[PDB]
Amino acid sequence: ASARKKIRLDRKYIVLSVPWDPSNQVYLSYNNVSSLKMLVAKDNWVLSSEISQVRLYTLEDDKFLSFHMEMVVHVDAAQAFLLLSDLRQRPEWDKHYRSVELVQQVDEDDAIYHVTSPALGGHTKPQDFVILASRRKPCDNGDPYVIALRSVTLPTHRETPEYRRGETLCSGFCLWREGDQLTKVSYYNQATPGVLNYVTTNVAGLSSEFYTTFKACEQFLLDNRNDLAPSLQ
Amino acid sequence: ERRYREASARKKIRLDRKYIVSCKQTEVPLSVPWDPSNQVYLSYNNVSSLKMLVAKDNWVLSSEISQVRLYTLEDDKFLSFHMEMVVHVDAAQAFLLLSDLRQRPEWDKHYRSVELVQQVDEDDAIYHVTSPALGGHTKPQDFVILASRRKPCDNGDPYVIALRSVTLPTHRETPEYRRGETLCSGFCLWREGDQLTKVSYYNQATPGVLNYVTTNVAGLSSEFYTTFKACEQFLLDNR
Ligand SMILES: [Cl-]
Repeated sequence: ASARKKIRLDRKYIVLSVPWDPSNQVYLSYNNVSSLKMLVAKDNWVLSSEISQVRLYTLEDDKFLSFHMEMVVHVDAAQAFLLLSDLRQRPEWDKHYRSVELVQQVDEDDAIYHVTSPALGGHTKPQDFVILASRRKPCDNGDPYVIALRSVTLPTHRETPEYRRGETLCSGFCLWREGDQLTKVSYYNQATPGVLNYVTTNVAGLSSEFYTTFKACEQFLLDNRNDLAPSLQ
Repeated sequence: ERRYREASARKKIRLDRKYIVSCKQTEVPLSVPWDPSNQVYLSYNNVSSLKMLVAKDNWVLSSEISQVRLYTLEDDKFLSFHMEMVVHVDAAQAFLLLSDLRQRPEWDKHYRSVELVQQVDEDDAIYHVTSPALGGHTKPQDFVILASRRKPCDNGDPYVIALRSVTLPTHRETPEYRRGETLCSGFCLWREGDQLTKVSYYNQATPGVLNYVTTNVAGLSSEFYTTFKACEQFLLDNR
């Protein structure tokens, strides 16, 4: 199944950014967040695998092989929200984040980041991304905390030969409070063309780097479970 | 139209911040226990509450498209809204069609399914409704709703179809669905002539769907209008 499933997915899915403008920062931010929420609610998510109560789902759209991972972590959702919404700290737990640079603090809950990523799948250059991150605290009615990521273009931050400029359409974290010191943590990625080989390898079960990274995510949250620094920034 | 989109986006942020602390069951009777000994008053109160909501003086007209109107009331504990249009159907027939909650899934995508739980009397019934997951959720919602319908007492008065959440020992919350509550919703229908009816839908407080309400009210989405349009086409198809 594995090798064959991988090759089928590759054959199916082989071969996204929006211009940023200060005059539409509020709308772009809404759309960033709203897109992630809508992705969560799509009706055709299918469980691909489970390993140690951690679940990997896919959505095989006509355009995209979307995936998401879910786990339950013994950390407070508000704390998980501050820890995960600071993308500067993501290189610490996520190997796929080689570096992170804050381009533009847009407001309290929105920022543009320059992200670089190690090359994977034969490339002799790393990838880079210019990403709008938009975070929202929910109403206390059971809605999730949301940290939404989508690629944006800026006249000053176009691609240079140092990196393959990639794009991500709709990615990020949702966190649902499940109890005192219990959070359901999910990471979603709708479409990131430049890493499809890597996705299909993971989704088919030839690799478990997604599981490994999500384990390091949990450990990062637990290790920083009770840090005050996030809430005082 | 960038400017107008930016305004909408700002309005949603304002509203969301304003109601970020949801109204609780201790503060307002989002649901009430179903008590068959009190069935008469429970239905009376359901109708009277919707009549009072209608008569509130602080409704503000927030938008209009094709002479369909969306009003809002930014109350202190919750954000109430109501939609209003006039349809080329007899009020008496609209009354039968809109009181039949089991038919509501045919025109309202928010009603995924409806089960009649108890017919209390000719004009009052309790239903179990399921609703599709909105953005940010993976489980559908369910509700247990008392629907009480009344004809107009005098001329000028509306037909009233009042909905309010109730609880029952046979339909307690289950892990399969996120249980929602509605405080006071439903339809008022006024005769505007021969086969003209003013059709209004009201929703005082459904705290579980706040984000969806703010998106629509802010004008970033038009799903309220799309559903109300389908409502119209349902009524026209069923004359
Ligand atoms: Cl959910």
